Amino acid sequence: HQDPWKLSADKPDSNNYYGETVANGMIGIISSPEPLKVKEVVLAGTYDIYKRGRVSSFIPNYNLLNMKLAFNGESVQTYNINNYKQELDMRNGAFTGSFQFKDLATVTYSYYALRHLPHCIMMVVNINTQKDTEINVENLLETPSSLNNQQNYFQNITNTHVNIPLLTSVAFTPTGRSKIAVSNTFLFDEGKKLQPEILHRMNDADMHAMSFDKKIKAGKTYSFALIGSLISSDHINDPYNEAERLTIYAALEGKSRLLNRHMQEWNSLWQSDIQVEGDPQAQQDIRSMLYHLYSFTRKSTSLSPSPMGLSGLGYNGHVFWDTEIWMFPPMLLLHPEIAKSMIEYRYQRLDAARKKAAIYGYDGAMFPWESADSGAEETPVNALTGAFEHHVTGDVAIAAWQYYLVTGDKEWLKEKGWPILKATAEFWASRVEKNDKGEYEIKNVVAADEWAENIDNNAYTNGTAIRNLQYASKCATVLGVIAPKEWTLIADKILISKMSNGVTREHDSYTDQNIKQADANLLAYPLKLITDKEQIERDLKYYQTKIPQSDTPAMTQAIFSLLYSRLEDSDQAYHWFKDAYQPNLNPPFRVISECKGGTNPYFSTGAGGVLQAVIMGFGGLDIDAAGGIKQVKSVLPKNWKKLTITGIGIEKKTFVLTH
Amino acid sequence: HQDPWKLSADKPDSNNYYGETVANGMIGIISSPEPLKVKEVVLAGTYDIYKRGRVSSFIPNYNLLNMKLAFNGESVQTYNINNYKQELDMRNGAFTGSFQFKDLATVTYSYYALRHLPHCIMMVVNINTQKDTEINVENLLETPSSLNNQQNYFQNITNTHVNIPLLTSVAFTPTGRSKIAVSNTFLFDEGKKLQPEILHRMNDADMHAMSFDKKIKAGKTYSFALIGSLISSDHINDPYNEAERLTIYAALEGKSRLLNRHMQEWNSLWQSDIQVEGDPQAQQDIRSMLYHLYSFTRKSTSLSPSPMGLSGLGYNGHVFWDTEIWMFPPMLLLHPEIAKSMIEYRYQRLDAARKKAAIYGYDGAMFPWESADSGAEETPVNALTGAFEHHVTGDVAIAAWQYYLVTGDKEWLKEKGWPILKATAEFWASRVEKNDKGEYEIKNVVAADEWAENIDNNAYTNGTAIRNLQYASKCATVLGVIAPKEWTLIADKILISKMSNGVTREHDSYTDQNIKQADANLLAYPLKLITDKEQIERDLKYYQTKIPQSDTPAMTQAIFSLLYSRLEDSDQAYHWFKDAYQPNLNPPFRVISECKGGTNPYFSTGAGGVLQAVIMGFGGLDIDAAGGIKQVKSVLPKNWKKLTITGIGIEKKTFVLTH
Repeated sequence: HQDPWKLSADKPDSNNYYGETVANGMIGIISSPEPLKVKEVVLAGTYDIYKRGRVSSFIPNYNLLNMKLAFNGESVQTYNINNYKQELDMRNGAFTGSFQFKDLATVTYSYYALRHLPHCIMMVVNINTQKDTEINVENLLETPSSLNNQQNYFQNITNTHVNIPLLTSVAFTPTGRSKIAVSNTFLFDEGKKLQPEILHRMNDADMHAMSFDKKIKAGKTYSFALIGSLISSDHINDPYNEAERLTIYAALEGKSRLLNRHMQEWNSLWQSDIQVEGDPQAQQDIRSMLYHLYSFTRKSTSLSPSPMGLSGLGYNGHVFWDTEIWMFPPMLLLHPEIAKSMIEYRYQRLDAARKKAAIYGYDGAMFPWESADSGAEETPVNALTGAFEHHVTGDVAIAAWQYYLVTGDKEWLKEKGWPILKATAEFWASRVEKNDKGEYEIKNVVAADEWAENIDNNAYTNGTAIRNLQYASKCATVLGVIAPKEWTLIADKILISKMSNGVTREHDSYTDQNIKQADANLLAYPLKLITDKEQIERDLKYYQTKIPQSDTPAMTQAIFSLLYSRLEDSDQAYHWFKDAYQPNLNPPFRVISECKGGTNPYFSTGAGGVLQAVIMGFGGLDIDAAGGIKQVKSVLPKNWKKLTITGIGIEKKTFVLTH
Repeated sequence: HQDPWKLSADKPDSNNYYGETVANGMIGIISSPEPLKVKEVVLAGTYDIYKRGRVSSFIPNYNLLNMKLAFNGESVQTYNINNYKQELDMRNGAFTGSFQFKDLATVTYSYYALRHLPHCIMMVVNINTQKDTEINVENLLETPSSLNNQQNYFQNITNTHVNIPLLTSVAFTPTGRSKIAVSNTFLFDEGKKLQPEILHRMNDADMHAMSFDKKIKAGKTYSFALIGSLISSDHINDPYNEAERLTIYAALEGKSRLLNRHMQEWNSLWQSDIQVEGDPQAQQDIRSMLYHLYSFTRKSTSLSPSPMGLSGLGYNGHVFWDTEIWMFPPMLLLHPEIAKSMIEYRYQRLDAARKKAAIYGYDGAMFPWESADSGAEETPVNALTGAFEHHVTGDVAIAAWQYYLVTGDKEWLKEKGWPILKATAEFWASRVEKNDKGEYEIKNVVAADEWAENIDNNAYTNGTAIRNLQYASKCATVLGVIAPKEWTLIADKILISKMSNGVTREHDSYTDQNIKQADANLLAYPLKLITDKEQIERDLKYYQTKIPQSDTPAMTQAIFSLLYSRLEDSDQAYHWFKDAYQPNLNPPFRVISECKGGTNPYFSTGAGGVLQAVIMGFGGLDIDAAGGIKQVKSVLPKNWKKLTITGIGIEKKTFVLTH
């Protein structure tokens, strides 16, 4: 079960099963323990009011791959199959199930979120017979109860060469905000004259189905494919016609052409990779982390991942600083074009951040704690983070400047980076208060440690305000524009204090409290405002004791690891690397939950952090304040013989580390 | 667990649990294995397009009793309770849960579908603490995904004496057909000044809640009640205001007065009872059958039960001949006012039956195979029963005549029985075809044996046509109106055919096919067209093995039992009695599924059939063709020492049978 490219489960246990995701950055499909079913389908970019938090949310969508298979009229179930196995191939995001049905046939099915076609899915089914049998195949389009006002259609698209039967549904999100269309077809090898007749049934208010029978002689393989397109009014003006057009297109491209295009794009993604020798479990876990970030993002878009990517409705699908600080850095080093999409999401929401600033009495752009379609604040009103956790504005500024450092794209800096950096600097210039000693305070925030609410001079917050002001000033210099001199003046005098034990104080009310996650430690990495190794160690040793086992998210231990890696202490670095995710795992695919012993995977924020512990920590790779990637002192775990990191920076550099 | 009045379950197992129902004929509440939760709530008479069959359905409603209990901020869970038990008290339809929270406190909760207030529910909670403690109590109103366009309200109704806090939701069924309102309040003993402050939270799109804290002192019991009213636009023009009005009303009646009224109505129902000496399991099973029929019906209404009563969405809540032939006869003998409500359902739908007859090219009234709000046909179009299973019209006529035979109410016969009998007889007079030999045929039906589709001269159907025509003619005589003489001429010549072995032929294409359920055997009972004991026996011998073990509903073996009791064969009668329901049971409360090994309780139709086997079979009770209840020869099971049946007929007679 420790293949470096495949996650495997034998006889799925529905009582203890956390499904795995295949995704192309637009559609996520989460596995069911039941054969030929999917648990959940999520479409990126589609939000409406729905359940949790009374704010916009991802919407459970059509389980468009749901299939029923019968042999000689006998329905295939978990209870009458044997040797049932599930496997995720991380090389191409293929989810495959395989089983034996009695004395009749072996069934293999593989499904894909097609990497090149953001709105298209494909499942390929192979039936290998040991006896003469007849299969009945049904594909069901059940309207989930999240949607309303559904319509169920079926038609034949024909010419002299083809009969493409389309099973289509159209429905609406709860408030009618978004119209969803789904269109499915079956692909056969045998041709129009010999292919099975497709029947259509509409027996339920919320379900219709297309079906066929096929006689298969003993000793033969019969193959068919299901193609489906899933799109909304958030993506295209006319989703109904566009879904049918896309499925017709995909059918006439065919299975072979679609899988070739899919493989080419996944091959490109894996040109940036992490190879560990001497630790097969680490090798597989790190692949799973890269796989999830690659699956949950998409180059050449304005999409940004939620903390759970496309693994479900975690945090309503909203975008947090979890992108800028946690998932963005590893993607910027491995595939800058993914980082570009993540910052594009924020650039296209600059107007909404300017609006939020105005409503709360500030200047410039105030990015929301939680973001969705418009870029307006989406934090549930019962959570104080929405009105009061303000470091997110600096987090967006930091990512924008890092994007420029790593790419050196000055045209991007002029058109997108500077608009972000200038407006966010203007926010911080209006957000600080000067005190009687000429220092600048930031008062009444929620800290990065979110347990500390409506407090003053949060360390991490003050750090991001400093970097935002400094990077806006450096940006102005790169573009030959005059920055307000107040930005540098404010940045130099923003308060960061030590307690009487020589430890950086989290906020003005802090002494010895338990903390939710890393805050003061983030001034060392990623902000690098603290470079003194003795102050890093003091802050490490103190705060690493303050994180409780329970209800603490995976936004902490990965940083402890990276910093101990920077201080060249293997045992500590490796201890914190494991603690960062191993206690958060769910069976049978080792998906990551938000918290230790949690049951809400997949927390791609957590994977982002650990990838930084590996690349910036063990690999010693670092964004150089002067541009591009450099390498500082690092160590490897005792048990790792070699760490290889490929496709780094715009030079696509390979880094090899050994003891 | 064989108390003759109580069904009990220790430590509910959620992996193998079928909830029990409390109901008042208007609201049904189905139990959850989880403490202080309910699984499903169903409101009678509310139908809309929803899921199965693309036709009207009962709708899952607000789980209005859902509660969260915490001790000093620690929420009650599986892992922190012990001695957790559930009990259904069949004497008063009280569902009780009880558990110990750690070693700190004992909690009991009993809930009720108030028997006198059709739209009102109450849960009473008692907490006894061994140490000083603080409880937090939350009542949640979660809008189920079956409903839409919800609104979540909270207000205080006050005067100098009271503060009644109302938690209200209003929402719509899927097509907007019906507006639902629910309104809940807490009742306290301690009075306005000392009662806990009620907080309201609206944190989700589909859920709001009211909550309080209360300090309880060591060795003290703290009691509180939750009252809820649930009503729709199908029941009242303004359900929003009526729900709040009802809850205010119930709050100012108070727990005592409400439970006293509830008890009085339940005591009256149990004045008709069946007592078995020598077989505690039979005694409990038979009490459960009476309990479910009493819970799923209501005197002084026009309500009729679905095959699953108010236990859930079984058969979309539709009314079938399952009422007239299966649930109606035992209720007519025990509580004629329940039978009166069942036939009133049909009387008020006679217009809709005249419309169906006209649409299908017939005279008079053609009752639908499946009925709901309007009385129009509601059968899913994919089931040929809707268009072709015509015996339901005769079944309605038979119940209407039986109502008059048992009550002797000639004013009812004039106003309601005759309109039904005349219109249904006009239907059959138009439905038959005279052949060459002067016989009358009924061609192209679905049989009572529903596996036989589009066949001619079905035994049961033809028998119901004969009885309908005879009973309509008899009714005309009683009331002094002139009946068409064609009705008797047709009745005497409708074909009922024998095979070469002298066995009644199920239909013109019938030889030895397996059959879904009793059909030819129904000519012996209930129709009594076959009275010759040798004919009854040869029909039993031929058909009794024609019903497969699998996928055959509980509409057969109870009739076999009854006929063997009439033949004075105790071993066969008791064999078929047990076979009728014991192989259909679900744990932990021995609820009844439709089929053997089935998982869709509670099939009230099956209970109605078995009650006929007990009352008409073992008790020998019979509707005399001349009027009233008579007693014919019967046998008891070997192991039954005494059978006592109380409250029979309008004279409320007690029958005692011994060996």
